[PDB]
Amino acid sequence: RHVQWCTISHLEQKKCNDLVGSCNVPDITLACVYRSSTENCMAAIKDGQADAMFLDSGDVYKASLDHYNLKPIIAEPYSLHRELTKCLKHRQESLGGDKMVKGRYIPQCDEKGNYHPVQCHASTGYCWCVNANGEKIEGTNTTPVQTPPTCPSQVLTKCLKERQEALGGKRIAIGRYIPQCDEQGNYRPMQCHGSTGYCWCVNAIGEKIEGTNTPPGNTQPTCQSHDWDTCHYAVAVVKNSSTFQFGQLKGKRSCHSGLSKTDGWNAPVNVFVEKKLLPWDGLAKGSIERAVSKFFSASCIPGATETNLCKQCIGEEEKKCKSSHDEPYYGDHGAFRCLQEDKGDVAFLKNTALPDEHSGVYELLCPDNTRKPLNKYKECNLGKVPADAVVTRKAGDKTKDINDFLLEAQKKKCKLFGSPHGKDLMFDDSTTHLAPLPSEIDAFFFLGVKWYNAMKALTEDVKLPSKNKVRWCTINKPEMMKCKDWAAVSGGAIACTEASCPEHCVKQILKGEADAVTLDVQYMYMALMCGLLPAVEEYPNKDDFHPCQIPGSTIKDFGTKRAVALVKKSNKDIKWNNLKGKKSCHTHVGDIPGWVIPAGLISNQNDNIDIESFFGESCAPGSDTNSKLCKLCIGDPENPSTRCSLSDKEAYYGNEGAFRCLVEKGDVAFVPHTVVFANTDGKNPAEWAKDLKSEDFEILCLDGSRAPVTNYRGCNLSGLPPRAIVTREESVSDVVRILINQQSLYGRNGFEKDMFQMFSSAKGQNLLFNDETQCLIEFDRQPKDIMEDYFGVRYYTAVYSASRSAVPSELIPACTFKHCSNS
Ligand SMILES: NC1=N[C@H]2[C@H](CO)N=C(N)N3CCC(O)(O)[C@]23N1
Repeated sequence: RHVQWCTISHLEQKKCNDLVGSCNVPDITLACVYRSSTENCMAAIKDGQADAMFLDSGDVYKASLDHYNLKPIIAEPYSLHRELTKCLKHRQESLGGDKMVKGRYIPQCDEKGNYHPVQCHASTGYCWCVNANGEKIEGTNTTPVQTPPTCPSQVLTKCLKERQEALGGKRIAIGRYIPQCDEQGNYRPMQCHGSTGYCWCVNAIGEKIEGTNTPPGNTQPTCQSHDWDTCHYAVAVVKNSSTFQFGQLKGKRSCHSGLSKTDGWNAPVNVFVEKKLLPWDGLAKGSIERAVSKFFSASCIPGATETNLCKQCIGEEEKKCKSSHDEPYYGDHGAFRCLQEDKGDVAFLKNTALPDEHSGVYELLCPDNTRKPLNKYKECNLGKVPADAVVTRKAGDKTKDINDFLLEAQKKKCKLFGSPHGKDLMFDDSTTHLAPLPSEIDAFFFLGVKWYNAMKALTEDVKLPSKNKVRWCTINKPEMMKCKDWAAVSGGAIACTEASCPEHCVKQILKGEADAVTLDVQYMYMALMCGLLPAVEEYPNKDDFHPCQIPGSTIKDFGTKRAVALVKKSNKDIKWNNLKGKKSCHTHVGDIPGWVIPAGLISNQNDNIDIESFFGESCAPGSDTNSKLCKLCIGDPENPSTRCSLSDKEAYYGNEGAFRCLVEKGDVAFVPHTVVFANTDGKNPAEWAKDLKSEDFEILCLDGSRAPVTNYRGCNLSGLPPRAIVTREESVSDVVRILINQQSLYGRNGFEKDMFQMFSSAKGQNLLFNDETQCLIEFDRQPKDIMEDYFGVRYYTAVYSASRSAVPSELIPACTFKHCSNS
């Protein structure tokens, strides 16, 4: 296994070469490939000449475009603010679940708010070991007949971990820095070197605050406590011997980290434009680089083409003004050197490149036309900037080898983040740890929509789609065709986009390529986790059309299905809490009322034991024919095996089929509440349902009681939420207004229903909306968690344990990735 790293300079190649010799990672060999600039390395990775490089966030955006097709895979984790510990959040969510779902696991947290390594389930007496995230160590379950297990102690905090490393077996590491930790195990704001007498400030995760390093005998700056804001900040640094303010930058000499860098270009230019220091607003006034060329008299901006923007660079011959360390003024520490050597009056870089020392001739140039000390960058900056990242090809053929090497190299403490040859070679010198990013992350989700759009805005005039048009996302060709017919009559209110599946529609809406889509319940958790909201919902009640005639009216019964546990009146011995070992009948594996809801409740109350193992002998079409979930399944009256199959071949398949399994050979069936009324009172002419009576059956309540099949509203496993039309938060009002108007024309009572019908089509079934939809009802947003608000507390608890930590789609870790954005 090999990893070929692309270096952009002679100095970087020299550092990478040193790591080839010094860093011994078994199974994986590192190699270094020289190219002359950042862009030439990006092309080399696209072409397979190399596999990976570290990129500024600005270049991460540029590399994501079709010219290069690279994606970020590894980056240093950062924090926006202090958050609740995971255990305490889990405790709060589980305590906020539906109290009628009895016997649920409530985590046990310690005096620091973390998980006790031993976790136990009160109602079952089962205990197990967990990791720091409270996730069960599989295979450590112990039954109540045994003593609770012996579980390893929790992993130490970063400060205590590095304290024990610094000591390293010895009881005192003499002459070396030993971190000082508080009582929660986080870094004390003030840190001091036990031998040199120097002191400085750190944030809560131990990152040094620039401009606070203080030699002994001097007054140290005040160190802020509980600092969990670890995003990097773009800053403008100047010497205290000058006197101009930010608003007087016109005509000055400037040093920038680079033309493509976010801290050296995007952040200052963004502020120049918003403060109208630059006579520029759109691509009609030329390029941004030309406008900046008119603003400054002479600058060093590596990568620039304009002559005066390269005048101050000091690279030799072809190396001058190159995006490469061979240009001595390239990068954050090159821009600072350019100011230090008086080739510029101001340098544009980020806080992590500022001097550590408090005393000196440098200060910060704030955009509010004041100047402030180095350590006040959080209140004197040009914005938070995104993290930087290791990138590779979008195909990800080398992602695992790159991740494995860097993980092993960091474990062995290889010299990744420093070098005698120079600063910020291969990686930023400020970097302390590099971690894998979510597997589905791309530049959009890594940078965030705010910074992604801001970067795009400097390259093209982004025509923002109209708020009076709803771009509908379709998932197949017939839907696209019905949507094109809708657009033809809509007068421009409706347009169409094409995706392959509902999740890609969610992605399109997030990225501003579409505006709305109708989602099955099984996709709503991922949609809500990613930040979309229900705008309107499909109202399915055929008995009451009054909420559809008069909008906004009160709804007596939304009419969605209710999952129930159906048993016979004769079997008086069976209640909810003894279904273990009985004979269950499921419509099919994957059905929400017949499987997902029952399996969720069984898992919540029996330590995630398999619904396979929970019952005795069952019929659940979808399982393996050899399992006990198909023993009850009768294949086909016309024997071919078609047993336990997902077709009408299996006699026990579906709503009516699970009702068959109950009466024939079974004692409990998981079905919607409508199944018993549809197949009793002689409503089914078949011989098995020969005038079977509805009063012959009852439904099981979660409190151990029973009730007649008519009271499904108060004795159910869970009611399903309706299907929802989702959109972005800022677009809910427009989508609601446009859809309600379209419904007044082409709904079931539309004034123009002869021209188009929203809820039917000759092109197929359930296109765009379900064909049985009565109308769309605006979602009445309540002051609660959107998860509980949309799903209902019962469904939320039964299927998701009322938790925001489920991952039913790998898109969720990518779309919930936190960003370094500004207001
Ligand atoms: N806000 C809000 N309105 C309701 C309508 C259905 O009636 N839509 C939903 N999905 N819900 C689920 C729970 C609920 O309370 O019934 C509701 N929440």
